[PDB]
Amino acid sequence: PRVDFPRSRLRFKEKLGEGQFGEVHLCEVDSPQDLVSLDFPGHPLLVAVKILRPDATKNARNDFLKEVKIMSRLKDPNIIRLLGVCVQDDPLCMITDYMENGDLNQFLSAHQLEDKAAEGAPGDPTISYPMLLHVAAQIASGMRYLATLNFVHRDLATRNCLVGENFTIKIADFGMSRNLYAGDYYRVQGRAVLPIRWMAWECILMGKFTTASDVWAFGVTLWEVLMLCRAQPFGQLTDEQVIENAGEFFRDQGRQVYLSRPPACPQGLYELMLRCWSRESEQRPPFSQLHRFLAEDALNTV
Ligand SMILES: O=C(Cc1cccc(C#Cc2cccnc2)c1)Nc1cccc(C(F)(F)F)c1
Repeated sequence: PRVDFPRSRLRFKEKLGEGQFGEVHLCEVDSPQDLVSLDFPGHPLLVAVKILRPDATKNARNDFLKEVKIMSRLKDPNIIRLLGVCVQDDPLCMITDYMENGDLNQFLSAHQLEDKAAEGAPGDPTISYPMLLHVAAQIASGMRYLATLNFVHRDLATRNCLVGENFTIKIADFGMSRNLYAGDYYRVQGRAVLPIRWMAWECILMGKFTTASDVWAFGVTLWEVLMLCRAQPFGQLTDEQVIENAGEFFRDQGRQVYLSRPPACPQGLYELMLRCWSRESEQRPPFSQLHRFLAEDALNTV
């Protein structure tokens, strides 16, 4: 915010990822204790530091400074936060918590649903159905916070969520240029890149994102979680078929198709997903209600 983090205290250790106007490195802080405040909570402390890419242009710099401004709006346990910045002079940095379990798509991909609940040792690559709910509830809480600020994410998906120790989830936004998730985006020259498989029908037709389209994307993201990210949404359809599907929602003649129920997903939970994909934006559930259902109702056996 007002005072720059001491850049001299960072020791860079490895690359975590690379985006459109910046890249993220793991760093160590030699003495973490004397930097502590309310904005700044083995023996070395690890942080993740985003910096400008080496091919940095004036345009990338501008995008970096705006990113700092945008992220400064956001303070919530389940939204990524800036511990510190270096923007008074070069090189420019954004410092955040190191989330050691990486993005949620890669994390869930490496796990399997538990055969029998709580029968395994710590560390085994298994995850329980209640943990999936807990993961989902956290994303919903993060989205509830964003909705109160009238802040529209525009690209919610597991690939933009981070996983910390003890399964804390934080929503982030890594942009749309990563090689790893290129199949998730539909590109046309001179047009905005679009994650159509997560997009409400009205966005595909009008390109207008709202809190209600964020709810639709949360429905798809929840589907991802319950699939343990084993398949792409609408995976057996082409991009063009997925775009045509939005036209079918528009004409409203009952020919639109939906994501199928995941194996780990009970029918009651799947009805919630379907409500997120309601044709009319007003009928999609608010995040406060999505969170309530995921934190509580979903624990019912009746
Ligand atoms: O998330 C970003 C980009 C960004 C910036 C600084 C650090 C990191 C990281 C990291 C990392 C990676 C692996 C392990 N641990 C940490 C990511 N921007 C952004 C822009 C607008 C809105 C939002 C939000 F909050 F609404 F989602 C987020």
